[PDB]
Amino acid sequence: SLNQDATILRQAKLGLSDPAQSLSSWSDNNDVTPCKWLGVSCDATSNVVSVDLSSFMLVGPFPSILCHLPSLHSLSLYNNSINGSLSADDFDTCHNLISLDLSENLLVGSIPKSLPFNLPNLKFLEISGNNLSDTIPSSFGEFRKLESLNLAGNFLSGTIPASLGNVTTLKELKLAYNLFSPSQIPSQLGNLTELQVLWLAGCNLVGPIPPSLSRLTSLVNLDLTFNQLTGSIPSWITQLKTVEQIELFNNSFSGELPESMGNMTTLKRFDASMNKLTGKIPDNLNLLNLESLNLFENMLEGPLPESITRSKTLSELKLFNNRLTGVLPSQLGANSPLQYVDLSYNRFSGEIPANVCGEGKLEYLILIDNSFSGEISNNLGKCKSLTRVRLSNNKLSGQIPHGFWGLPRLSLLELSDNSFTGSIPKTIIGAKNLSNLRISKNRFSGSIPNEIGSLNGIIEISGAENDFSGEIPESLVKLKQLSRLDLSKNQLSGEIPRELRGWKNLNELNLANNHLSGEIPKEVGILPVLNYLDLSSNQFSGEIPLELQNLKLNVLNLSYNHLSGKIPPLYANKIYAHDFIGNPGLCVDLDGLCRK
Ligand SMILES: *[C@@H]1O[C@H](CO)[C@@H](O[C@@H]2O[C@H](CO)[C@@H](O)[C@H](O)[C@H]2NC(C)=O)[C@H](O)[C@H]1NC(C)=O
Ligand SMILES: *[C@@H]1O[C@H](CO)[C@@H](O[C@@H]2O[C@H](CO)[C@@H](O)[C@H](O)[C@H]2NC(C)=O)[C@H](O)[C@H]1NC(C)=O
Ligand SMILES: *[C@@H]1O[C@H](CO)[C@@H](O[C@@H]2O[C@H](CO)[C@@H](O)[C@H](O)[C@H]2NC(C)=O)[C@H](O)[C@H]1NC(C)=O
Ligand SMILES: *[C@@H]1O[C@H](CO)[C@@H](O)[C@H](O)[C@H]1NC(C)=O
Ligand SMILES: *[C@@H]1O[C@H](CO)[C@@H](O)[C@H](O)[C@H]1NC(C)=O
Ligand SMILES: *[C@@H]1O[C@H](CO)[C@@H](O)[C@H](O)[C@H]1NC(C)=O
Ligand SMILES: [Mg+2]
Repeated sequence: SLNQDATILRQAKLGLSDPAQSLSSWSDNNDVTPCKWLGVSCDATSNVVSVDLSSFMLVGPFPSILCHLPSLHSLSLYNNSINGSLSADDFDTCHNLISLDLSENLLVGSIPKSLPFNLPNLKFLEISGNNLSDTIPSSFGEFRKLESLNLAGNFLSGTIPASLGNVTTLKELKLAYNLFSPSQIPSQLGNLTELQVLWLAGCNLVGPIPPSLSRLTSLVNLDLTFNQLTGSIPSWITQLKTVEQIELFNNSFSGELPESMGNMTTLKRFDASMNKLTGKIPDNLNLLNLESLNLFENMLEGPLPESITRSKTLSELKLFNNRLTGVLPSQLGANSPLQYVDLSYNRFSGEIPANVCGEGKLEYLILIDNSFSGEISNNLGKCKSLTRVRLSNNKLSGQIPHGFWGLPRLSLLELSDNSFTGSIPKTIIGAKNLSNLRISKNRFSGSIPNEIGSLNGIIEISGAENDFSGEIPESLVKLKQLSRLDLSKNQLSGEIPRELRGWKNLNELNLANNHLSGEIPKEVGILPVLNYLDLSSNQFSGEIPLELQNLKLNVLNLSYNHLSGKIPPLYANKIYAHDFIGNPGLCVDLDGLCRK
């Protein structure tokens, strides 16, 4: 009993390599009964009933010998390196198993056609995340007790077999992420009336969801993402009394959201993004359990209904790239833990809801390419959770809230192409995580504050087309990660600093159309990744440094300055000419004579 089982366990272990020594309890000082060995569970008569070797890093062929344990009912080899292929014989003796978990291993080759006959008592079968190939055997329809089947993430091909509809005990059917031929969802899956989980994402499915699936009245999670299903989202999903998740992202669904979607009180997550839906968001929403609503990249029209505010656990709202209109519900966010809000590329208007970050969890506020107007609320100035703000291409105006500039987790601050006014405050010093500052095409004024040069991670400062004045702060020149500096079309004055070697990552320097003066520093030419240099329309004077000829410039523009001497010889050709026009004192040396 303990004798027999210890020996069979040890036999099984001998056919495996165990480089992490996960099974050291099995062969160390024989004495401890096997019942207390790692991964081993016994019944009251001390017979092994369950072997669970999950995540033990074991290598080698399937350990068929474990099946010789007379009371073994559960075997898990989840997340190891069991390798080679499965044979008919591997499972000859495994007929007492109820639970078999071979997920996340290295198995290759076909599923044996004999598997159901050798494992007739199985309730749970998982072989997800391997490299299995060939078709799912039609023999699978012979299982009399199977409750859950997971073959997701293999290379299974052919088409999903119709005989699976015979397995009427199934509650979970997971086939996602295989290499099936393009085909419809088999009609016969409608016969699996107990199903709670149907996961056929990335299955090369075409055609409509079959009308027979309306018989799946117990569905909790329907996930058909990543296919080319067509026609309408059927209205019977709305009558599911226990539905929690509907995932239909990246299909070819057309028509409209069923009107009665509003009464799906149990729904937690709804995604129908990346389809061809038209019509409006259903109104009279009573989505009391909703956590996530994604409907981006469709052709939805009309407003976000006020009733979305009844969803007091809503955290994710992604509606971008539709034709949505009107003002947002003024209370949006006041009573929801909003974390990710992306309403970009629509036609929304009116003010940004003032309590969008009311519960202090908002991380992404993405509103690009709408017609939002008025001011950013001072409330937003205190939203310390914000990491990514994109408010560009709206009709916003006024001063930015003071603390907005120094929020401690803010990474991307994009405000471009609005009508914002004011100076950038010195409290920007607080924005320790700032990577990208994108503020071009506004009416900001004053001097660029010195403290921007303390923000060591900054990779982009983009501030073109404003009213900035004063000097370029010496501090910018020691931002070691700065990639893009664009301050074109302002009223900046003074000089460029001489010592620029701190700009080891600068790719673009654009300072065109300001009132800058002095000489172009020699060290511009020693910058190792500069490919864009625009200093046009300023008052730079003196000679063009010969070191510029080290650079490979996509853009070089020195036009409309007060430069003197000769053009560097590398640029003497007539094709480069427009790069230097409008410098009265400058000439080009060609054929033994200097020419304007
Ligand atoms: C698969 O198994 C390995 C252990 O063999 C797991 O890797 C360990 O996971 C924890 C993280 O929770 C780390 O502290 C260990 O350092 C990891 N070890 C190694 C070798 O990487 C891995 O988490 C398991 N995978 C799953 C999905 O559970
Ligand atoms: C299972 O298939 C995968 C995915 O094709 C193989 O994983 C690697 O695939 C990448 C590129 O697709 C290659 O650079 C490697 O050669 C593959 N990994 C290796 C050789 O370890 C994977 O090899 C397959 N596994 C088995 C056991 O055949
Ligand atoms: C170099 O920069 C100057 C501006 O400093 C460019 O000239 C402007 O070009 C636009 C056309 O897109 C006109 O609207 C402006 O009126 C021009 N400014 C002046 C002062 O004439 C010029 O095109 C750039 N040259 C190259 C080769 O890129
Ligand atoms: C199983 O993996 C080991 C070690 O990585 C290898 O030496 C052995 O030949 C593998 N077996 C098969 C059939 O690939
Ligand atoms: C199994 O399913 C096939 C295909 O739907 C069907 O024709 C066959 O009669 C079914 N057999 C059993 C035993 O249910
Ligand atoms: C959309 O799904 C298809 C499979 O139908 C996939 O090949 C494609 O890359 C996916 N695209 C996106 C953006 O998810
Ligand atoms: Mg910008």
